[PDB]
Amino acid sequence: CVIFPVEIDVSQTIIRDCQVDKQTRELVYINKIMNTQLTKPVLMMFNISGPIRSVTRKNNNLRDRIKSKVDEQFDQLERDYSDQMDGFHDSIKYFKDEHYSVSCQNGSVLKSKFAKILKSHDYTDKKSIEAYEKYCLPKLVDERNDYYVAVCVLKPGFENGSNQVLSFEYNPIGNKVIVPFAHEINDTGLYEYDVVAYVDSVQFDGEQFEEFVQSLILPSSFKNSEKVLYYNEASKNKSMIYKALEFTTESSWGKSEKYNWKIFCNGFIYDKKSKVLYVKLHNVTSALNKNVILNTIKA
Amino acid sequence: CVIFPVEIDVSQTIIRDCQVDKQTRELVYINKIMNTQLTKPVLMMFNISGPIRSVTRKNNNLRDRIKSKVDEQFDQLERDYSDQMDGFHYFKDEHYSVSCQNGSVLKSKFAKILKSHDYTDKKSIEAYEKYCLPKLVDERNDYYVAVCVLKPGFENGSNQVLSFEYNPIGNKVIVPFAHEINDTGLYEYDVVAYVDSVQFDGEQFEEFVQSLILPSSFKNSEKVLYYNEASKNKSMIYKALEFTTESSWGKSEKYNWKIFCNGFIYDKKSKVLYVKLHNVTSALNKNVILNTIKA
Repeated sequence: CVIFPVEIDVSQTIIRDCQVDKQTRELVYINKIMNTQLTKPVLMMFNISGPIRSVTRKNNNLRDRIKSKVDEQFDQLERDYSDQMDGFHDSIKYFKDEHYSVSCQNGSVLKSKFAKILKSHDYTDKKSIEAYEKYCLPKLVDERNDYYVAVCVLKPGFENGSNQVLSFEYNPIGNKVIVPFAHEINDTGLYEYDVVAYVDSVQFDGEQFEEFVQSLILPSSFKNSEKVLYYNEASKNKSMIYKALEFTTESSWGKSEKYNWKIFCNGFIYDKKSKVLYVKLHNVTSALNKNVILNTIKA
Repeated sequence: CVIFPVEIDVSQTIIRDCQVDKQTRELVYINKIMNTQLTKPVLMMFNISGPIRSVTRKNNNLRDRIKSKVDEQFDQLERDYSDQMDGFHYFKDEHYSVSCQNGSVLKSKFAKILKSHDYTDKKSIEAYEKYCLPKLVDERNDYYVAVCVLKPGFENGSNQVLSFEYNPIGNKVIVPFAHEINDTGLYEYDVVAYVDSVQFDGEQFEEFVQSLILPSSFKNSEKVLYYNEASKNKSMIYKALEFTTESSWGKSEKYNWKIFCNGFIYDKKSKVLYVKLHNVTSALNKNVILNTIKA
């Protein structure tokens, strides 16, 4: 998530983190990188709540199943009265998934090991090393280094249109899980997000979710009267904290019987019964650049 | 489907049957002839729900778009852990000659049709009337018959294609899966079809899927599971081959595979039927017959 070199353009990040057993959890992390030049590797790093133990291999369809599952929780919040975008389109699966090379650093040793790490990847100039320490290191360590760091390397020859993927099991320190939403720092202070996540065996944190959702800026539909609404709702077994873009259009089938659109819902949907968290931050921007940190279920 | 000489070999059948207007439908039928040593023409025939009105032509490689649409629906049902590289590891499409005949006329003039294409001997003729004709004429309906001729010297690396518009009689659509009869009583299928504007027939699908024998992965843990699930905007009736592999070498990691998904996927919203019967065998040798949507 904290990506280096800092130029690098990414989108469509998909994440899944599930309890494997009482002391193991698995992180599946998928994204799509846009650069073609790149002669050196992409070093993507991010915080996790415990040491990595082994990498896993998932089936070729997991990616779309994660995304489909997240989307079907949010669709339920929307009211999209348009069937235009229609006719699925002739794009075909063709590019094979690329795999990041994974290693792990205890948060406590990263500051003393980072330059060594860049060097093993042929990044030796002062320019690159200072960029990393200025824009990346800070999103990976804080004087209270109790969390770990996943170091993901992407060899440079990868094919543009590929999904870059990785998955591994780790051992959470103290019933914590870190969903790696944070990005490397940038000069403007505004960050763009485009990610969905599925995380199970987790406790609800209404306040952390409110803070994240209130900070979100949604995409505009460019209609005259659009308004952004903020929701902090609870149904039978779900808690929903999100924003939605809403507006009105006159009835084509009735007279003054208007249509109340409710689209681009982004936020957090928590299933109180399954203990599952669904997150969607699709094309939204925010000044908050942080991970979501939760407590796992205890027994 | 109903191919003569009864001894020819075919694979990769791609079917697309769509409503063109209120009274008209178009059938696109693609396959591949394997035999390379042919002198006397391939005669493929099958029932359609009404008379053909125009034989048509499509852009080259329409074949790939139809197959990708059906593949996309079934691929979603799978859990494959394979390492398949990036796509590729020539030939324009060849074309069948198409004409039409009703039940009645074929039953008595089939002999003639045969001779007309070099099939003069009593051997060929009795074989057609024994293996082919019974899959084409039924005394309980009228049904017309598409007559497709593939001329010798065609390319095998090419696809053999045909397409035409026809006027369905009685609001019906016949999806041409049935093959010529053979003595083993088992039928191998290798076809995908996209059929729009049709009503769901849950029972006809269940029966056809239950009869399927799936290909194997030669695994000790493989089993065939039957699925009849919904999305209540999507209905999936199919069989899948499931198995587990593991290699406690690295770490005790287990992969749960679910592949070779074959059957019927009906989109209850768009009224579209996706059918996949790829390398499956069955005792049933029958077309699928449905009702067109009446808007």
